[PDB]
Amino acid sequence: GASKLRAVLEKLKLSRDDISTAAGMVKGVVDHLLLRLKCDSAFRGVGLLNTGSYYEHVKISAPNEFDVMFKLEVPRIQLEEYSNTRAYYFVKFKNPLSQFLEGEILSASKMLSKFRKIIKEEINDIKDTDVIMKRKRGGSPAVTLLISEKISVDITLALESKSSWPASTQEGLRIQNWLSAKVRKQLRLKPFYLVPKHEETWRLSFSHIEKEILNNHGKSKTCCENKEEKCCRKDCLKLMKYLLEQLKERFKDKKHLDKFSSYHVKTAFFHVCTQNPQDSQWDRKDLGLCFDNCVTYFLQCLRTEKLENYFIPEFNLFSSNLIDKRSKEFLTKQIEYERNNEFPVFDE
Ligand SMILES: CCCc1cc(=O)n2nc(NCc3cc(-c4ccncc4)ccc3Cl)nc2[nH]1
Ligand SMILES: [Zn+2]
Repeated sequence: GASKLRAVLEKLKLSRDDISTAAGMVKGVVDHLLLRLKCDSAFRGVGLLNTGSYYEHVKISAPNEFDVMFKLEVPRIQLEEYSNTRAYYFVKFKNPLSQFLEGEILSASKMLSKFRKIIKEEINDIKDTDVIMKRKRGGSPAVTLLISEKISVDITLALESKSSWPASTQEGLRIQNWLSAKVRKQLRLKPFYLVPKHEETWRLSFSHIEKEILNNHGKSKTCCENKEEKCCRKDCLKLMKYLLEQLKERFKDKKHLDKFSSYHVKTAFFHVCTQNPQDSQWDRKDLGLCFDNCVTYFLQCLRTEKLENYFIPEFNLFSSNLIDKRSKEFLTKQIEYERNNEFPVFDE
């Protein structure tokens, strides 16, 4: 019941000071890397993007894995969609990145190739810390570093565009009944970001918007600022991420749930905030019912084989192109069992 979930949340708090130390280790390495990068002409205007709850730039993703985004101010960007994918684009210009231009197009692989070299150079140069360097399979996390042989950080290069959001997002960010039309208009005036994921295509990124709507998450502007308005939205997201983490830990050898990530969990959770816009639907005292709402919607997404991207609704995260049908059935079976029996996975 709800007291079992509160105990899970209390136990997760116990690792708060360990996560803070690990994040501080990441911050020191990133800040060193930021210094060098600003010496290269192509990356002269690089800075850290405000995406996480540690300082402002280190984003927790899993127990000992962090995410960091370097933003690059790039003006006069023109986008051309790569064939009805809605998510992927070529980058044009109507400048420092001239070396990576092939025709009128900006090569993500050439820009990404130099980025890696500089970081790989500077990782070796100064070692008052044990820092190594991996290449994760997908190029969306551009570089992965391993600090003290425990902490891993994904570093992502992103182009910053101050232009109006692409037309594929016109029907996304469906927050009007929850956070208001005024807030939706404000958010869409902010920049958007382009990260090199696979041709030489770029994918849109809204990491800065996720942080904003997580930390300013109520219908009431004073949600969670006083004892009378304590909701459980953040705790429900934490429990959902931890549920997936704990289930994945049971299949270390086979990696049966390898295709599922906290990105999927977060997407479903923000759809549930859309569906349940009132702060009274997230009363802290209703933790058990609210968590059930989140789990039940996730199950529905698994069974209908459909999880819409929060910003580009025509992009289905759960299409069989991306996640095998049998993988979705397997996770459906695991979660359905956990829900029907009060989440034994959380038992001590
Ligand atoms: C606030 C809700 C969660 C969220 C945060 C965020 O920063 N973003 N950024 C986009 N961009 C659009 C997009 C992203 C991905 C993706 C695939 C894999 N890892 C990352 C992103 C795949 C397809 C598409 Cl269309 N969506 C989101 N959702
Ligand atoms: Zn709140």
